[PDB]
This record gives sequence, C-alpha cells and structure tokens, in this order.
Amino acid sequence: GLRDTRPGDTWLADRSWNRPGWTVAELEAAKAGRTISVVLPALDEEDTIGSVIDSISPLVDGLVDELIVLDSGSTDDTEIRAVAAGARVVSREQALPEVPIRPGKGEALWRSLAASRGDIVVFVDSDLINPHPMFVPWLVGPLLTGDGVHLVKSFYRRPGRVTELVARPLLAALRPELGCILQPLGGEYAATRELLTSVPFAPGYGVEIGLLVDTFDRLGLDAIAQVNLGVREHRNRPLAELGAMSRQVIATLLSRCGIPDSGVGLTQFVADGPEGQSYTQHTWPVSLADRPPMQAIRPR
Amino acid sequence: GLRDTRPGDTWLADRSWNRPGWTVAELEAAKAGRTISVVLPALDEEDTIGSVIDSISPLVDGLVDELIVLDSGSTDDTEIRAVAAGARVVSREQALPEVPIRPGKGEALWRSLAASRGDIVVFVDSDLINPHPMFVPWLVGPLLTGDGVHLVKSFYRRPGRVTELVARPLLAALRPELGCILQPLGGEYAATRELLTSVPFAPGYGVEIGLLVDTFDRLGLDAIAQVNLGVREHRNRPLAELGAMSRQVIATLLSRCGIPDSGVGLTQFVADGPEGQSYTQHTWPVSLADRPPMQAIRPR
Repeated sequence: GLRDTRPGDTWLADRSWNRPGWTVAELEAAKAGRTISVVLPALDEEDTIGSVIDSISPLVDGLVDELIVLDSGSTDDTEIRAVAAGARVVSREQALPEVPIRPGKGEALWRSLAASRGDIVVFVDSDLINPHPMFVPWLVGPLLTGDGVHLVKSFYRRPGRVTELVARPLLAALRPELGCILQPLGGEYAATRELLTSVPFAPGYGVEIGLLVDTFDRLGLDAIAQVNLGVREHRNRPLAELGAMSRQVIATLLSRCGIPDSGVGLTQFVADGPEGQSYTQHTWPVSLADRPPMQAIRPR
Repeated sequence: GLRDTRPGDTWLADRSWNRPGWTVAELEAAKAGRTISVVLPALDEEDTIGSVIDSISPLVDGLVDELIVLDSGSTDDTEIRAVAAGARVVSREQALPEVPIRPGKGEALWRSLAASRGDIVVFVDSDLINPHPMFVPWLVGPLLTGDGVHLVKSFYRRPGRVTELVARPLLAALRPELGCILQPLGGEYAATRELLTSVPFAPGYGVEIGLLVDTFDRLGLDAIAQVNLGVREHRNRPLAELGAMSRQVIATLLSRCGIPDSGVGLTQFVADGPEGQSYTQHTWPVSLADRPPMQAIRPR
C-alpha cells in the first residue's frame, strides 16, 4: 500500500489502494456531464502564478471547464501575470459583491464557490514551485471513478512543522479516525460542489482542516480519499507566521469538535537582542467566525 | 518590564517586576527553617550531568539542603559520574519501592517528591550545557521573599517548536490567562512541597505543563512567578521525537481542561526514500494516566 506508492496512486478509507490506468483523455470521457472548475487562491504571488497556470493551462476546454484565480487583495503584479498566462482573475468583491469581505484564505476559497460553476472544484495553491501537469488529473481521478468519494486530499514527499506537530497530533486526540491523513493542511485538493456548498468555511489558515473535519463528521471516512502527488515543492513558509497559523488551526479544530475556544490570540515574545534584555510583544489575530454554507447565501 | 529585564529579574502576575538586591548568603538567611531540595531528573546524561552538579554543588549545606539526581533507568555512566561530582543518586525504585514504575519524565519527578525532604523543591534538567551557578538562587528567590507565590517558572533567551507552536497556542485557546508564560515546558522551576504533593503529576513530557495548569486552576495566577534566567543552553532536541512530545503535551492539557482525549497515539509517516515511494508507519505511545497527589501515597 504505502509500501508501494506512485505519483497517481489513491489510498481509500478501507486502507485499499488504486494505481490509475487512465489517460487525461479517458478521464474527460468519464466526466459524463459533470463540469470541473480549478481555483487558484492568490495573495501577492506574481513570481509563481504564471508557472502554476501553465501547468494546468493545457487542460482547459478539455478536462478542465474553467480556471479561476481568486485574487485576495493583491497589490503586486499577480492579476496582470495570471491574465497573460491565460487564467480569469476574480477579486473577492467580484466573486460575491453582496457580502462584505473578511480577511484570510478561507474567505477567498468560500467566495470562489460563488465565482465558479463546476460540479467538481479543484483547489491548488498559487505559490507552488513547478507543479506537475498531472496534479489536477490525479486529484479529480477518484471523484470521476465515482464510488461515494466527495473529497480528495493530497500527500507528497517534501523535496512541515505546523502539520506534524499541531494538526496531526490534535487530530489523533480529537478525531483519531483521521489519523490516516498524511497532509491535513495541504492546499491541493478536490471536492464536489454538493459537499463544498453544504458546509461552513473556516476563516484564514483554518480552511483546509475545517473542510476535512466537516467532511468526516457529515459523510464519514469513506467519502475521503488521498492521492500521492509525489515530490511537491512550495515557497519557504517564513518562520515568524507559524505561531499564528497554529493558533488558527487550533481554533478551527476545537470549534469543529464542540470545544469552546477563548478567541484570545497568540501573544509571541520576540527577544529584541542577544542578551534577552527586552522582548517585543506581538499578538496575532485569531478568528472563530466561519462563513455559513454557500447554500444559505448563493443557493444553486 | 519586559522592556528592561536582567538574568535575576522576576515577573509577577500583576505584570509588576522585581530586580533582586540580595546575596546567595542573604537568601539563606531568609529561609527561616524552610529547607531546599534540588532534584535533577536524568536518563542517560553521562556527558552533561557532572557539569550541572558542579554549578549547584557550592550551594549545598548552605542555600541548598540536599542535591538529588533522580536516575530514571540509565544504562550509561550517569550514576557513577553524578556521585563523583558530589550528588546523591536515587533510582525510581529506590525513591518509591511500593509503587511499580511507569515510564517517562513525569514519573521520575513525581517519585522525587518521595525521595526528597525539602519544603521547597527546585527542578533542573540534567542535559543543560553550562548552567549559570545562579540558577537555583534565582529560582528560589520569589518563594523565600514570601508573597503567596508557590510556583516559579523560568524564561530564557535561546542561545523551540513544541513550545511556540503547540503549548503556547493551546494555552491561549484553553487557558488564556496563562498566555503570559514565556516557557511553559521548561525544566527549570521551583515550587513548594505543599503545592507539589497536593496535585496529580502528568506522565512523560506532560509533567511541566500539567503542573503549570494545575497550579493556575487551584491557586490562580498570583501563585505563579517567572524569572529571567538569561541565555540558557541545552542539548539539541532530535527532531524525530517532537511529534510524540507534542501529542503528550496535547493529551495532558486536554485532560486538565476537561476535554476527552482519544488516547490514540500519533502515527508518523516517514518517507523511506527520496521519491516518497514508501512510508514507514511509526506510532508513538501517549499516556492519559496521571499519578495521584503524593499526599495520597506518601503523606507528610
């Protein structure tokens, strides 16, 4: 199983595997009137976003019915570079004009449900360094070979900390059935519109884990598959922000589990000098506020 | 406050500071019939333990009434080297013969309550690299200048991960009042026997955080002070063990907070090779079992 795994192989909930024997073209034939949207959430990713689109670009009007960059307030060259690469850029405002904006990644992904049309939505981070062109095919595979699967999570070999020390040990504690999930926080995943629009979306860095847990609670482990995406490269996560990310992952998971979170942000104490003679007190925001199921706002 | 802090300064619960103006000799005079025990928990620390004792050694028969190494099953030269340095070595069995041994650090510290006699117990890790001779004086300071303080936690400048990403964000979520604690997991701390023998001891890597939270719940923030211990050096924590440590910190905190922990260990998936073609599944143990207050076993 995980003793013999390829870029392409799917792990199902019953610990059974599948090594895909289709072509991109055969996957398109399997769609059967189901449409596919690809969504790239982007905040200030001018360096990487053209490359990411180029990887997915060839699939459009074939396997992929639409390719959207959800621009989350970029002040760099993200939009013009995504357009020149061939993607349609939708701002948060454009996606859902009648609801005021909240900050964070979860907001952007939630809004993209309103901006996209696809029966299946694939999410891919725009900060990926050289994503393999087979990423979207590999992600959608298990949805199209339809066996009750509604969420496809990815796993990869690193070519970190918050996943290994925070997300996974907390899942072992609070949702032990999800202990099989290698990469609960990863931004490459696919799901049905039916699933996506029926669940609330966690704010900020909580979005992926909130979706995982909501899917498990409502549909059980069988609705969740994982695909080996191989060696996956992304940008260095600046170490300064990781405390805030952990705090938000914690807030989201506690809230899914029915445990009251104080709503009190992490205060970090940063030594100002080598002697530890003074500290800068830095308090990051945490959000306990989900967005409601998209069905409650923009129903289909 | 933390805008101007020395090796020696104490932070109290009301955000007020104290910069000590005593000598080791004046601290001894302040004891007033209170005895002081120093306890060094040790599992296989032959390289560092002589040095640690040498730092504390000069205080014995003066400020320090006894110095005990609690040997937690060492198969290297820890015991002979601690003896030659001048400490008394007590095995777990010797400390408390009538209770069977459980593994982990918390067990060793709990047992040391039975092995030691001091009204005040100071705990110092035996893996410290060149601890400053003032560590024990600085730790006991706030207990002897008696103003209702029962627990003294330390903080230091690093000359990590589990503290910053796991312990502190979870405390912000579940015990926000303890958000002021810089180093909740640190092994250098002092407390009263009255406090120590009245609380249960968490197992393994949960011991320090369990003690912090128990103290807070039972006595409030005022009973807790923190002392700047300056630049503090210890051994590199092998990165492999950190998941298990986080999982146990999580288990202990959830249990203190009244939240059911599954008792299911973290399963880590270690890539066997560069390709991510197979993973080794490695499941670390977690313990939900405290030891009871020492008063229930070996009352004074």
